[PDB]
Amino acid sequence: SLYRVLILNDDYTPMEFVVYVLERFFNKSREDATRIMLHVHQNGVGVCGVYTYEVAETKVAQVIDSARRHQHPLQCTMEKD
Repeated sequence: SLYRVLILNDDYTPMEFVVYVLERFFNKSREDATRIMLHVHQNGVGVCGVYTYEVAETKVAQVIDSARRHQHPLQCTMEKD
């Protein structure tokens, strides 16, 4: 059973940081990171990647840790895929 990692839109986190997160933690190409960031901006939520449960939890935690240490409120969660 695999799990999708999601990021949520907000009106505080810079677009460029979201792209950075997608490239750093989810192995996204520049183009794919840009498109996912924009999809989240437009739709409120988007999929970052799909992993086993414990790896998805790891990615969520790494994103939250990174975001808060960069002074951004970016929300990240996971759901069964």
